[PDB]
Amino acid sequence: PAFRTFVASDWGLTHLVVHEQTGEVYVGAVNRIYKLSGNLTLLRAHVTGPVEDNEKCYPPPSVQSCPHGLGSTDNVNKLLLLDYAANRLLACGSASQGICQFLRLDDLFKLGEPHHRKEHYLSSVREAGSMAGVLIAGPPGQGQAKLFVGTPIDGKSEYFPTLSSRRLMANEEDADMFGFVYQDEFVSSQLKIPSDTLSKFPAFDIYYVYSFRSEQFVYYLTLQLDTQLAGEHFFTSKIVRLCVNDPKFYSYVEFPIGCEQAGVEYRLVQDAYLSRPGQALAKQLGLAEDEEVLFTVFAQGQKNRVKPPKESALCLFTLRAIKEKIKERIQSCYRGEGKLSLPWLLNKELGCINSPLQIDDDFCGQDFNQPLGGTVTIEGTPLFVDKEDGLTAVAAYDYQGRTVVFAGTRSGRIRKILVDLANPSGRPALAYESVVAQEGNPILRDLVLSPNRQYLYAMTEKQVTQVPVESCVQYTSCELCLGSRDPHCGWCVLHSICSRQDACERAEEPQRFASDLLQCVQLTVQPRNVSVTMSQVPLVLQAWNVPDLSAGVNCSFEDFTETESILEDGRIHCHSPSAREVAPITQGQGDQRVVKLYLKSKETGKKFASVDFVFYNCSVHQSCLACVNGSFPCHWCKYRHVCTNNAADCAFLEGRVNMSEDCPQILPSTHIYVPVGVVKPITLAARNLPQPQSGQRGYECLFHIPGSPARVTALRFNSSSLQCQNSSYSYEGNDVSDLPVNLSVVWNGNFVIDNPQNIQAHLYKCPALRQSCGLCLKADPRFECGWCVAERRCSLRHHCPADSPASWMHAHHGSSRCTDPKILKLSPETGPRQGGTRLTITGENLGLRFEDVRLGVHVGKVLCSPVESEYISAEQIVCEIGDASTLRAHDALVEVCVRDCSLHYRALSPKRFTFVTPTFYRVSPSRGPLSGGTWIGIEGSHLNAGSDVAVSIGGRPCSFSWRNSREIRCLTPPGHTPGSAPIVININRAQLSNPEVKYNYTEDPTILRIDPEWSINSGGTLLTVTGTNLATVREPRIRAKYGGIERENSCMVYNDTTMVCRAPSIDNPKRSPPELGERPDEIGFIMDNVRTLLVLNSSSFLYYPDPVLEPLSSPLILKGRNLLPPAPGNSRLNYTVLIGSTPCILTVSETQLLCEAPNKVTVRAGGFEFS
Ligand SMILES: *[C@@H]1O[C@H](CO)[C@@H](O[C@@H]2O[C@H](CO)[C@@H](O[C@@H]3O[C@H](CO[C@H]4O[C@H](CO[C@H]5O[C@H](CO)[C@@H](O)[C@H](O)[C@@H]5O)[C@@H](O)[C@H](O[C@H]5O[C@H](CO)[C@@H](O)[C@H](O)[C@@H]5O)[C@@H]4O)[C@@H](O)[C@H](O[C@H]4O[C@H](CO)[C@@H](O)[C@H](O)[C@@H]4O)[C@@H]3O)[C@H](O)[C@H]2NC(C)=O)[C@H](O)[C@H]1NC(C)=O
Ligand SMILES: *[C@H]1O[C@H](CO)[C@@H](O[C@@H]2O[C@H](CO)[C@@H](O[C@@H]3O[C@H](CO[C@H]4O[C@H](CO[C@H]5O[C@H](CO)[C@@H](O)[C@H](O)[C@@H]5O)[C@@H](O)[C@H](O[C@H]5O[C@H](CO)[C@@H](O)[C@H](O)[C@@H]5O)[C@@H]4O)[C@@H](O)[C@H](O[C@H]4O[C@H](CO)[C@@H](O)[C@H](O)[C@@H]4O)[C@@H]3O)[C@H](O)[C@H]2NC(C)=O)[C@H](O)[C@H]1NC(C)=O
Ligand SMILES: *[C@@H]1O[C@H](CO)[C@@H](O[C@@H]2O[C@H](CO)[C@@H](O[C@@H]3O[C@H](CO[C@H]4O[C@H](CO)[C@@H](O)[C@H](O[C@H]5O[C@H](CO)[C@@H](O)[C@H](O)[C@@H]5O)[C@@H]4O)[C@@H](O)[C@H](O)[C@@H]3O)[C@H](O)[C@H]2NC(C)=O)[C@H](O)[C@H]1NC(C)=O
Ligand SMILES: *[C@@H]1O[C@H](CO)[C@@H](O[C@@H]2O[C@H](CO)[C@@H](O[C@@H]3O[C@H](CO[C@H]4O[C@H](CO)[C@@H](O)[C@H](O[C@H]5O[C@H](CO)[C@@H](O)[C@H](O)[C@@H]5O)[C@@H]4O)[C@@H](O)[C@H](O)[C@@H]3O)[C@H](O)[C@H]2NC(C)=O)[C@H](O)[C@H]1NC(C)=O
Ligand SMILES: *[C@@H]1O[C@H](CO)[C@@H](O[C@@H]2O[C@H](CO)[C@@H](O[C@@H]3O[C@H](CO)[C@@H](O)[C@H](O[C@H]4O[C@H](CO)[C@@H](O)[C@H](O)[C@@H]4O)[C@@H]3O)[C@H](O)[C@H]2NC(C)=O)[C@H](O)[C@H]1NC(C)=O
Ligand SMILES: *[C@@H]1O[C@H](CO)[C@@H](O[C@@H]2O[C@H](CO)[C@@H](O[C@@H]3O[C@H](CO)[C@@H](O)[C@H](O[C@H]4O[C@H](CO)[C@@H](O)[C@H](O)[C@@H]4O)[C@@H]3O)[C@H](O)[C@H]2NC(C)=O)[C@H](O)[C@H]1NC(C)=O
Ligand SMILES: *[C@@H]1O[C@H](CO)[C@@H](O[C@@H]2O[C@H](CO)[C@@H](O[C@@H]3O[C@H](CO)[C@@H](O)[C@H](O)[C@@H]3O)[C@H](O)[C@H]2NC(C)=O)[C@H](O)[C@H]1NC(C)=O
Ligand SMILES: *[C@@H]1O[C@H](CO)[C@@H](O[C@@H]2O[C@H](CO)[C@@H](O[C@@H]3O[C@H](CO)[C@@H](O)[C@H](O)[C@@H]3O)[C@H](O)[C@H]2NC(C)=O)[C@H](O)[C@H]1NC(C)=O
Ligand SMILES: *[C@@H]1O[C@H](CO)[C@@H](O)[C@H](O)[C@H]1NC(C)=O
Ligand SMILES: *[C@@H]1O[C@H](CO)[C@@H](O)[C@H](O)[C@H]1NC(C)=O
Repeated sequence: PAFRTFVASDWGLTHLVVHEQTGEVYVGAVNRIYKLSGNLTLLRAHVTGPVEDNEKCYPPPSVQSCPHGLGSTDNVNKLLLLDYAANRLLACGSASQGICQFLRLDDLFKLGEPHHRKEHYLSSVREAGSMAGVLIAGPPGQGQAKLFVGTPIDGKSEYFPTLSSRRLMANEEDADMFGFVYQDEFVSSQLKIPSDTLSKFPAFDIYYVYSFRSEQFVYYLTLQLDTQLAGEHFFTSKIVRLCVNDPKFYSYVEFPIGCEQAGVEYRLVQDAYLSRPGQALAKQLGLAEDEEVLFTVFAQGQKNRVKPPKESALCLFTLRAIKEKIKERIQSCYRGEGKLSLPWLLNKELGCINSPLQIDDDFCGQDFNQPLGGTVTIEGTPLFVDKEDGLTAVAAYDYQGRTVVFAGTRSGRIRKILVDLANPSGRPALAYESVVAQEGNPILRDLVLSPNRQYLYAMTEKQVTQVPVESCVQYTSCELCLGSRDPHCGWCVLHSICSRQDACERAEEPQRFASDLLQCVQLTVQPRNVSVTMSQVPLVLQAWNVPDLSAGVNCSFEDFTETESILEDGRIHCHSPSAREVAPITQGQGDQRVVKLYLKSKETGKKFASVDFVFYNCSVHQSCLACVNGSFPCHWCKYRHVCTNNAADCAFLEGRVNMSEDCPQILPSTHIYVPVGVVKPITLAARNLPQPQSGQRGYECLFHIPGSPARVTALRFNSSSLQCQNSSYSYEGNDVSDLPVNLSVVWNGNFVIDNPQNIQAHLYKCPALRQSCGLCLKADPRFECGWCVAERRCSLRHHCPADSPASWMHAHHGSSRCTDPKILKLSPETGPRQGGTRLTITGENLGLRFEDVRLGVHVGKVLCSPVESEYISAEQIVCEIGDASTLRAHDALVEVCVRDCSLHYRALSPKRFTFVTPTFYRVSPSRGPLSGGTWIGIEGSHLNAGSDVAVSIGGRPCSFSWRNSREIRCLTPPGHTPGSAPIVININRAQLSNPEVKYNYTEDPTILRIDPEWSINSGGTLLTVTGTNLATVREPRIRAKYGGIERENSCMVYNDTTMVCRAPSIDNPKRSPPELGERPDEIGFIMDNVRTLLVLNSSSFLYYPDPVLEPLSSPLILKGRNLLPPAPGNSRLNYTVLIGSTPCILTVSETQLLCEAPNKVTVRAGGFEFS
């Protein structure tokens, strides 16, 4: 669907209203007033606009000449009011001291526009919507039509009244128009701004936002100025009221109004809307039918009425409660208590006069205690609060009891709120949000429901938009329909659509319309699963929450088929489709097809209720396991080797598989070891192996070796054992010793028996991976592969000659010492004398158990204890060295004795392990910031010793980087308190100290001033920076974030207070700085871990754009644009014009360069060059 819309072709719009009979929509705008159809087609356009005029002029140029210069100005529609009684439209403008227009209702024919007298002028004010009011009428001949109207004044106190009661004559040409209801030389039916109050508070003014007639009164929601809150302007939002039948204007009342949400103040009205609550909200808010209610919108605080805050709150007032606050306040002043308290009106405070009276809601004011104010600000019940997108407008309405609220947003969005405080729920909940002018055109206060209350016309600055109160048809499913909750929506069961009660035919009948999710259609089928091979199966259907279907029903499995059904009890009986029909579906989807079986109602002819219905196909299973041990009833035929639903389709009786444990499958034995190039048989076990039948061949073993696949015929001995015949196997590579290979056991050529455990054959070669005795006896005892002394290589007994009865050696259980251990290399080459070092020895022909190498390892004399977990048998020993303090030697060779220190079974390291004692004497900054992050350079001797290193400053750990013989470099942690700190370095079990070498933590540096407060796009200019403790950071640098890019540049520290910095380049091909200048997203300095200096909140640093230069005894003159920027202070570019290498003395001007020449020319300024 699309939202019906009227676009504002040229100008902004201001007001909208709907005619209660026709549904015609009238639209006030700047310079225009439109009549529109219900669907927002243009019907008629009135020009009201651009008028030659001037605001300063009293009576406008028409009546008297004005000395002030006139110009073509825009006429803003300030107000718009439907006068149904006199078949017309009051269309009050501005820009003529506020003269009012009368347009005829059905064609916009100007009936009248009075502007001779002073009353025909309303206000100079050129602001839209700061005005409001109501039209009230009696029958012709009686007390005639009146207009109550508030407007701002702009300080023109003596020209215009802010609030007035004015006359509406039947003749638009009649001069009496907009004259006051009762005028006297003492009191007139108007209320003026006192001159004394404008002298005191310069630009006090009353802005009227909303207005409505209620019972017998007239209310206004207003904004005023600081008068007990010269200074600055802060506003107070108030309610005003009058009796309709009070020509004297004595009934005037004025209470401050707002509401609070968790200690946050909302005191600025943006809009309101008087309404009903309907049965729902009325009851639990405690009201009678015709009792009224006022929805409102407030912004946070009391700041900036011209441009309010995003923070906004929708509150609520019951009029009975405001009526009680006013009655309570009047029955209080008629007790003589306190003053009237109305700052702007009465400057000197007159007192409350006591008197005996029957104070009623019918009270219309009296002569003494006069116009009066309000002390107790009236608090409202909060409903919904937007924090990211400010509310702008509101409306509400009664729907079948439930109270729907409409809320415009600054974004151009409308919210559809059920108010549920009086309703069961925890608090009033948003139901739905909708889009009007998505780009961010705000919605305006004038937001009216249609007469039929089917739509809601939503006005923006630039477009009117017909938003339906209901569009439930976007909801596809009963479950989503009633899930949205926006109360207009119900599921019209038999039409399978989502819409309102009045739109669902026959909804009034039983179960035909669903309103709570529990009413949703629930369906079940008895035979949920039906086989492809079956046909016309009887199915029973149970359905609940469904109307009387005695109209008739069909079953449609999808848009493929449709079978007739008959009704009995609370059940529906229909048949499955034919095999001829079923397969057209299942073809392609294989294993199974889940299909949504619907019910098609005869009355509607639309599918409404559904179920998961399964069409299973046994035949497509191509193995016993899939067939039986699947999820379905399927039978496997051992002999035909096919899966099917029918027992009889099997070969014969004794070949039917119904149980998964009875399947043809290969069972595992202890691993199948196969040496390459050796004639071997491979016996297998299995279960229920078939006797090959008529015209059927015997068994084979197929080996899936990528290099060569071997086909070897086999013999089936019984239902439980196989054997491939004497053969040898190979693969071409010599790359991997142990290759596991997929084998498939076949019979009758292509029938592959099932392999559940996926049993493999391991093809092993005698080592192409092991040229060391220790490596062979290390590998599987299964391979049978062993080490053969004489050859100096390793192969089976098979492949090695027995010249001695013990010439071929195999690790019996691992009780096999391996001759000639050798050490290749060992890590840490150095270590501390104290020990604790983890020595990492890597050899080739070591022992095969740990408990033999344990006790074997020694470093010269020093006993070394080996580690279990970190020991990799006969390749690697990890060993922990003991205390070597007592050793005389400085360095010693490493020794391993395999089990016994026998003369052939000992290894000695090729180069020797060195003992030292590392020392340190200097640190290369000795100072650094408390936050830390300083690159420290500890100098000493033997610093690269051992395994682990840990540096601790104040007990807190340093982040390590790299190690050297002479240097340790690490990054400092944050210090607890500033000053001297101990440096503790521990290498393994050695903990070395020096109290003469300390580290001094320094108070965090500060940045005060950058001097020039600017630079160009490519940067590179000098910046004279000032602050504190700047010598405590060795390498500080400037940081700047422009757009999505972050960039850095260098600094040179001079004093503890002074620093020269080279400005960061922000060169971005996406954004260029404007001629005016631009602040970066972030600007700061990188100083170790002091992170508060990375981002500068107070900084006003600006970036200007990068010079334009024109090419080809008298002096040189070089012309061009952008030579000098509009920069603060003196600060300008240090230009240098050079010739081959010689610089000149030049005076720089804004368009020209005055170099001096004696007769290849290069101009330089920072990092800029041009020829
Ligand atoms: C439920 O699902 C089943 C199974 O998924 C399915 O039945 C299939 O129906 C379609 C028809 O649309 C068949 O597909 C066509 O096959 C045409 C030729 O079929 C020959 O080859 C068959 C395949 O042999 C394979 O499977 C066996 C066992 O697993 C395996 O050992 C082999 O190595 C091999 O991989 C073979 O089964 C078939 O023999 C059947 O028919 C005879 C006579 O009725 C019967 O006695 C046998 O018992 C057996 O059922 C036959 O020899 C072929 O023309 C065609 O291929 C063309 O089109 C495609 C697509 O456009 C191209 O890609 C291709 O290049 C060709 O141009 C097509 O593939 C399929 O064979 C059936 N499946 C089986 C197992 O028979 C049904 O949809 C469902 N059942 C019902 C009742 O609805
Ligand atoms: C640690 O060292 C740092 C830096 O190394 C040092 O900071 C400077 O200290 C020197 C003195 O040692 C000061 O220089 C003196 O300035 C006297 C006149 O000041 C005027 O001129 C200043 C320099 O102009 C240069 O820089 C500008 C801007 O970069 C540039 O446009 C020019 O082309 C020119 O190269 C100028 O900055 C200064 O403006 C300051 O004051 C204003 C207003 O109060 C303020 O708003 C600014 O923020 C700015 O600070 C002003 O216009 C000058 O008389 C004096 O010359 C005497 O001394 C020399 C050498 O000893 C003698 O030969 C000679 O006979 C004179 O007696 C000298 O040139 C300079 O002011 C300091 N800089 C700053 C930024 O304050 C710190 O003092 C040292 N810190 C500590 C703690 O010891
Ligand atoms: C395929 O569709 C079928 C629709 O028929 C689904 O079958 C139903 O499956 C559920 C469980 O998945 C069963 O519910 C259970 O009922 C148990 C009691 O079972 C007895 O009572 C059954 C009805 O009164 C009766 O059918 C059943 O007899 C069965 O077993 C006999 C012996 O093996 C056999 O000879 C008969 O032919 C028959 O199959 C028992 O006497 C109860 O203990 C459980 O707690 C559970 O509630 C339904 O009973 C099944 N319906 C039928 C008609 O058998 C099936 O789920 C679908 N398959 C898949 C994979 O989804
Ligand atoms: C570890 O580092 C800190 C910080 O860098 C070292 O303290 C600094 O020592 C240097 C020496 O180079 C001082 O500079 C000298 O200051 C002498 C006079 O000091 C007074 O005047 C200072 C500047 O006007 C003033 O800050 C300081 O007051 C400080 O101490 C007060 C009492 O403890 C304290 O309440 C204040 O807040 C303030 O921190 C002195 O009154 C002067 O004779 C020299 O001419 C030279 O300028 C710095 O002032 C010291 N800076 C700081 C921040 O304390 C400390 O010595 C280092 N530790 C070791 C063991 O070396
Ligand atoms: C101005 O606004 C009016 C309404 O404010 C509007 O005119 C209406 O149009 C609707 C359809 O948008 C019409 O309603 C129809 O009523 C007849 C019965 O007389 C039905 O047959 C119609 O049903 C059809 O449409 C259904 C929904 O699309 C289909 O499901 C169905 O199959 C039918 O095809 C439909 O309910 C109606 O005629 C008028 N309203 C009135 C009161 O006459 C119009 O959009 C706007 N016109 C202009 C000129 O701007
Ligand atoms: C509920 O179910 C009933 C029964 O299951 C079902 O009745 C079906 O009605 C249609 C008519 O709408 C029958 O189809 C006809 O059969 C003749 C042969 O006897 C065909 O020649 C016709 O097919 C032509 O028209 C089709 C549609 O335009 C074309 O697709 C086709 O090319 C032909 O030109 C004719 O339609 C059908 O036989 C029965 N079904 C069965 C199983 O007999 C009905 O749809 C449902 N009832 C209601 C009230 O909706
Ligand atoms: C099905 O047939 C299989 C294979 O033909 C039979 O497995 C065989 O079981 C016999 C025991 O009778 C094993 O014989 C043994 O051999 C060793 C020789 O090293 C000998 O020392 C023992 O005295 C014993 O005779 C034989 O290894 C094994 N066959 C193969 C090929 O490994 C099985 O008995 C039959 N199963 C049923 C249920 O009938
Ligand atoms: C040797 O056999 C193994 C195991 O049988 C093969 O590896 C894997 O084979 C399985 C089949 O069981 C594949 O699994 C598949 O996974 C998908 C997941 O989407 C599933 O939909 C299928 O039903 C199936 O189970 C798996 O892809 C495959 N592994 C790899 C990495 O491809 C292996 O292919 C055989 N070796 C050689 C050399 O052929
Ligand atoms: C077969 O079913 C068994 C028992 O339910 C289960 O343990 C196993 O996962 C299934 N195996 C296969 C291969 O489907
Ligand atoms: C081949 O297998 C047969 C039967 O298992 C056996 O008698 C013979 O020893 C095997 N021959 C060789 C060379 O391995």
